[PDB]
Amino acid sequence: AARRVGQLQLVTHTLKPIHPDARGSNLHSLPQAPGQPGLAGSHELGDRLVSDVV
DNA sequence: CAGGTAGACGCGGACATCAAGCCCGCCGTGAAGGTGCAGCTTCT
Repeated sequence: AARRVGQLQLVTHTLKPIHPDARGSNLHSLPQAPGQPGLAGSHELGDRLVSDVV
């Protein structure tokens, strides 16, 4: 199991929905809060979220 | 080559009730997955 690798424990970056045969980069970095009033995303100002793993 | 002016077209009252609306059987399947390693193969 320690020999078996592949995990990354993502938060907001899964390259695999975009044409799954694609060996790209996946990130675990939730973005900064937008300073502009109005729009919002990323599920980031409350109600803590689970972490994907690819 | 022409063909009218005027004025007005009613009120009332009512428009049904009864009873029931089926049963049977079934509903396609085939193809739409990636990653990692062991071993083979081909070439030098």
